[PDB]
Amino acid sequence: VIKEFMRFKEHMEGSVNGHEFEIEGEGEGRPYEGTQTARLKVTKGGPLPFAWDILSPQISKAYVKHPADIPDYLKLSFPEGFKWERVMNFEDGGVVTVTQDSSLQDGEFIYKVKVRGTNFPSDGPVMQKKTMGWEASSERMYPEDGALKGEMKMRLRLKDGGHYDAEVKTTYMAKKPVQLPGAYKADYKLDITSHNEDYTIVEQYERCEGRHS
Ligand SMILES: [Cl-]
Repeated sequence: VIKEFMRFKEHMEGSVNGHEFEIEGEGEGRPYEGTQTARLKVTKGGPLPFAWDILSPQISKAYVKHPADIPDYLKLSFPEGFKWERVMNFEDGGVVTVTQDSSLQDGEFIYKVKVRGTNFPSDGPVMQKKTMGWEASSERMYPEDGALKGEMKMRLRLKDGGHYDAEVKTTYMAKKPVQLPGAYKADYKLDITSHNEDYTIVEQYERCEGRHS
């Protein structure tokens, strides 16, 4: 059911520091090569009053290149699919938590996402929009408690020139008990490839590849 080319559709709804929004997206990629692009639009509550960059990693692990000998748990979860839940703790006390459902219908991946951001300082780089995308990330993947966990430190580049840091923990759970992998790493790079002024229209590109640790 996972072809060498696959599209996806995404609906995200959320709030950050009280500001409500919805985003719709359509994307496409090559799941066995670890590569994907997407076009996204803010459909309600745009222009966003905070950094797009805190949303970009919430907006697709079906598209991770896996060697032969690492069970690709997330592809094997389809057509039913998988749920994930995440928390990002940012250095200045900001917090993002995400709940997500992924499935496959009519030959395309369907993503349904709920995002809540809170406690970001008003004078911070997130509410002031002073960020400049993510550095490459390596996610520590390991089985625990019948689910696949991931942990990562992410570094958001700052326009003034430093970095702004977040510690991340996610639980990924297939809807049927398909084969969990052993411990490994997933190397990411995510790039914003286009945005309009106010970031109500945004394109992204991501590559991700798994490897033994
Ligand atoms: Cl169908």
